[PDB]
Amino acid sequence: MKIVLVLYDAGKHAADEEKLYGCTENKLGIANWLKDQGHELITTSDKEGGNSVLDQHIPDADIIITTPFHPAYITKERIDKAKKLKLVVVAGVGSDHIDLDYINQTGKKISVLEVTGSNTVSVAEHVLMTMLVLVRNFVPAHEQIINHDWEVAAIAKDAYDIEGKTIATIGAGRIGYRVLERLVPFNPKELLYYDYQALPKDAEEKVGARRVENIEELVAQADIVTINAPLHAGTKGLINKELLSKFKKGAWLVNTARGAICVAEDVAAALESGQLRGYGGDVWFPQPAPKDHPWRDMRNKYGAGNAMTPHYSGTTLDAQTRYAEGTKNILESFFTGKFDYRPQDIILLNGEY
Amino acid sequence: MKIVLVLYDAGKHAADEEKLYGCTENKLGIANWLKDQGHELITTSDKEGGNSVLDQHIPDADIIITTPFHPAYITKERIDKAKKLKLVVVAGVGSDHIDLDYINQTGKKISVLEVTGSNTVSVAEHVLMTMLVLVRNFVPAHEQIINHDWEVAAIAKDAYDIEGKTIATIGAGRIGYRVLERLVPFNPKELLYYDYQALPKDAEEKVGARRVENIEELVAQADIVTINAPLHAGTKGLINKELLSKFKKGAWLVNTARGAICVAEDVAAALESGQLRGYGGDVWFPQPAPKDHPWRDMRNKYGAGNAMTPHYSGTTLDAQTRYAEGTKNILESFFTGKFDYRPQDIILLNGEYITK
Repeated sequence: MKIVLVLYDAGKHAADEEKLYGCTENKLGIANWLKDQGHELITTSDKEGGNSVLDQHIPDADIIITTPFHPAYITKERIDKAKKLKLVVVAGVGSDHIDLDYINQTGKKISVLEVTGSNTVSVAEHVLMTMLVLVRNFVPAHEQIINHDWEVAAIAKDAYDIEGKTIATIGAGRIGYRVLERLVPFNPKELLYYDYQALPKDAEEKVGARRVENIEELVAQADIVTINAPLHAGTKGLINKELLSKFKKGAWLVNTARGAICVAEDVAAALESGQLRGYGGDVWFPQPAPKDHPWRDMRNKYGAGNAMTPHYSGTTLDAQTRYAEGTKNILESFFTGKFDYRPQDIILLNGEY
Repeated sequence: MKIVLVLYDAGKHAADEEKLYGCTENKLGIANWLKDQGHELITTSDKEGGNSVLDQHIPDADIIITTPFHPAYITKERIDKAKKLKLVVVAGVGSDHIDLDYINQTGKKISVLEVTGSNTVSVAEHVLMTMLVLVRNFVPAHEQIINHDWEVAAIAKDAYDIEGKTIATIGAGRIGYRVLERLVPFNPKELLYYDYQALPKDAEEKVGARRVENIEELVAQADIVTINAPLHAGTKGLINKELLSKFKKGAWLVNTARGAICVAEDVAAALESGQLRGYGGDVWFPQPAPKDHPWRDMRNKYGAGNAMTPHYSGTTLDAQTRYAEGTKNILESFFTGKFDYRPQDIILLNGEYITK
């Protein structure tokens, strides 16, 4: 079978770290395994254009492997041209780039899977890191040192402990609940959450969480807010100027879920005005972020409150090892005809939800 | 009575934040309370040189309040001249700037007290923050965004999860244990600790910690090491070239305790060579760190691995409130003649150590 793998070019960075499996140079560490079992592997980062390397190999590709950090868009047209396509695998988590709705409509027996759970701890750690970074004002503190300054008062005037703070998550799924778990020993005033379904009682009481029915009541009482929800009609443009006006004045906001859940200019304006003390996370919209994206230069009145990073929280070397092992297991379940997939990895089973 | 309060000058920052109590401008929030009680408060940042305002008022100061973040050095020489000195307060935690040995060995009737416990959470959080920042390679990632760049592989190639890492603390005192407590839900491979005395079994089990008998074996198996111990003859220069040669290659090191525990040049060499992936923390030697201190410019082979900040972890606004309240309570105990100090706050009571 022909398998087409789409990843970014790490370039020199691939030679620096052999564990950087999620690039074209290292091919998820499975090129030998596929060759061993008689399959042909097409690896490429060229995913745009009509003469992209991807598009030339779509017509007879049995399997297509993708990644959210260099997403090959499985479009309506490409689905039409993929005459031998049987399986689309996400070497990671996230299927925004796959036209799942169209695949289902065609009736084609195309399975789509992702390595569910491989990213959650990595993103959850990133939220708490970013919470602590903002609350404790780490970013301007490190800037003083590397700039050869020493002025404690300029850093302490807007630095707090995370203890005694009320923290709320919008969404309490795999990532959000793992964020709550890690926050318990920091002794927050309270942990709050809003979600379209209740946490199990035992899970709720393990972290001492209280559920808030609506999002104004949630944010209005929250010192820290973190976004851990899927992107859909309810959450698209959720964090806009109107909703931000009900945040506690000087709140800290963190979003590692999806940039589009916020309205970029509204968030930036809120930080500049003081409605937010700081904003952080690693997701953007558009993504990758243009050089002019307002979240790059936005700052609070003190020249701080920005803890943004590129979208990399879910591609740490430990996540990538899970991505590569998970993709191999999914491929193995397919090659052997057992189709013994993990139930949580299935997005579509032979075209069906 | 005359109280001499020594804090740093915050300048404009004091105007920006009234809750910045630990500076000369806001006087720990107790200026009016002391005035209402009939006491004379001398507040100054000038603490160096015989001509200093501090030295001018030492001879008839009844109480001296100090802070570790702008330490007035209560030396033997100054104690001899403090003819009326009855009480030395630390608006915070840390008493290395006070010559306790001279007070206790002469028998001078001077009490020294600190606001015990008020810094522990703040420092413990800052260790975890630094651990996460170094392990996940945050600094160069954020640097990319503010420099209008986007190259994920340049960051991912040295970014890890703190999950599944072995974390060792040198010292399991108040801060060391609170670091371990905050690490439990991050699912480390194991929490290890070294100390001159063992934790209680219940404390060990609560955080799943294992004691390693000697430093060399502790650091050899640790992905992450954090220093949470006092500076004494057993820890001065502990993190030096040899001990670093026995760290797990590519280890991350955090030190929020005392700069002098490390040999600064040795740590930077270990970071440049790759013995250490990163180094972070907020304590320096000398302190304040001069502009050419090696820890300011040092980096790993990727231009990253530096999570250094100025010494501020224990002076957040929440801690500063605990310091100010704690100082007021100590003074109230002194003014009323009750001397009902919190037992944990006593370093010396009338020049004598007391049972802990």
